[PDB]
Amino acid sequence: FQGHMLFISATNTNAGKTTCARLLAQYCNACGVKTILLKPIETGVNDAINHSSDAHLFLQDNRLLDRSLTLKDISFYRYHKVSAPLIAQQEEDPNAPIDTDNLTQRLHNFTKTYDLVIVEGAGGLCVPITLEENMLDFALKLKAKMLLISHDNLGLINDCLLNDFLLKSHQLDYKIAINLKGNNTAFHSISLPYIELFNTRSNNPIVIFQQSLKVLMSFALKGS
Amino acid sequence: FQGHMLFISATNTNAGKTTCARLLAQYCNACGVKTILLKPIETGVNDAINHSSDAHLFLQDNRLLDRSLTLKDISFYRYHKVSAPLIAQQEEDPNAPIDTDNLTQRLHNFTKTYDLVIVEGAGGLCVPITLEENMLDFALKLKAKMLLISHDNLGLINDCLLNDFLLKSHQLDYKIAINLKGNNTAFHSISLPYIELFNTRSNNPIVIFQQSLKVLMSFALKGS
Ligand SMILES: Nc1nc2c(ncn2[C@@H]2O[C@H](COP(=O)(O)OP(=O)(O)O)[C@@H](O)[C@H]2O)c(=O)[nH]1
Ligand SMILES: Nc1nc2c(ncn2[C@@H]2O[C@H](COP(=O)(O)OP(=O)(O)O)[C@@H](O)[C@H]2O)c(=O)[nH]1
Ligand SMILES: NCCCCCCCC(=O)O
Ligand SMILES: NCCCCCCCC(=O)O
Ligand SMILES: [Mg+2]
Ligand SMILES: [Mg+2]
Ligand SMILES: [Mg+2]
Ligand SMILES: [Mg+2]
Repeated sequence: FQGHMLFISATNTNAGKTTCARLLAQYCNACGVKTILLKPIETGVNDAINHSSDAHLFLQDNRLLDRSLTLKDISFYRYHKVSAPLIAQQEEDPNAPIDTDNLTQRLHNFTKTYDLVIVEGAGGLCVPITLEENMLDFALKLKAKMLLISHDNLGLINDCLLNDFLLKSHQLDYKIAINLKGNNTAFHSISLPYIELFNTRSNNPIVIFQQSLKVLMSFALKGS
Repeated sequence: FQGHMLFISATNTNAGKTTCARLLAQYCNACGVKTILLKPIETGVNDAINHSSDAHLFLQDNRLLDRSLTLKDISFYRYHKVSAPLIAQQEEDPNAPIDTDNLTQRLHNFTKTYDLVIVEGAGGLCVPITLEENMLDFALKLKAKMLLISHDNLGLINDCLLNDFLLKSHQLDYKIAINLKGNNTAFHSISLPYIELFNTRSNNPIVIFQQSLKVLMSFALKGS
């Protein structure tokens, strides 16, 4: 096949998509699985003044494989407003609705030259891109596998299970992984006992990202 | 009919269930709609030392209608652990799984003496109570209407829409209402433009709690 494609979404913004994407791509690359990081849509950015956006961090990592990459090669719709993409686009660029057909082509083009194409979304699954499409719709159009990153705090059970319900209702392969931050041991006392129970009772277990680099690489590359 | 029953859930813990429940019950009572507040299950509490739990706040309000009420009349499963109820119960009271049949009877008994029985859950909809039942399952067994309180911050679109998807997939009447806190005007700039669009395109609109006391009272009391 051409390269595999893995969409990275989350319970919400700030959960750890970028952090986990970079860790996974680094592991894959170290294993000989040539992996690019893409951030097709990004809000809340000012590229004239700030070079620490998700796309900029991705670009730094990506240039270890291709010096010629520039920001515009890996991120295509970028907005100042710290909001959902649909709103940002309507306010800042009212004449150019985000074109997910175009994005699909651009993202798939990287499957020629990479073993794995990692595509970070923005926010969570139900975040609107156009009037008709959210992040999950975009992932579905891409025919990507899904990795959904959860936060590690009180409330994660609800947030993971809401996403499980939405994902299991659609036609895609997915994993939910908790981004367990350093210094958090309340997680193991408070939330892990339920994850444990859930996993004994579910065909598709919720995993801890930091325990799961190998498993998630296997997941991303499996099958067609 | 006997009194109506309104379950109050949320996007997650700390969104504003208790705050909004109390405001709604106060408005209803002021309108002549005799309304009780119940918190059947509560975690993270130590009643020997602290009298500011949700049930305690409810009790204060409720005693304006019935001096004889005590905490045990309005809250039935109470745990120290700051966790989902299932986990708290398994750790603190392993021989007594939460009995939702019992709770259903106790809550419905109040429909004899009140026009409206408000039942606050714990956390969000997918929070586990028993191995087989979550908060939404409990609301379904109760045959209550649902009011789902959202937070007012960046990310609310995703959280509201995840809940919309789950709720619209089940057989109950529901409203989603944003708890818009004082001093937040970023909401109107950042999130409201999407709520506006969503409402033009949906049969069941997302409302702002503080704008909606009358509407939500009408909702709670409508029909059988
Ligand atoms: N202290 C700490 N911060 C983290 C960790 N993982 C992510 N973060 C921080 O959390 C914030 C959000 O992470 P990010 O990966 O950008 O999340 P995204 O918005 O979902 O892509 C950033 O400031 C990260 O540096 C961690 O393990 N420890
Ligand atoms: N400053 C401020 N705090 C609020 C408001 N609404 C709720 N809170 C606080 O948010 C916290 C969580 O609210 P609560 O109603 O208990 O949420 P629940 O856990 O969903 O029942 C409490 O400390 C409240 O006092 C508000 O409008 N302004
Ligand atoms: N204030 C006590 C709140 C208990 C919240 C339980 C949240 C469980 C989860 O969804 O992870
Ligand atoms: N860091 C830019 C993050 C943009 C997050 C958009 C969240 C929209 C919502 O679900 O309310
Ligand atoms: Mg971010
Ligand atoms: Mg990110
Ligand atoms: Mg609370
Ligand atoms: Mg509460």
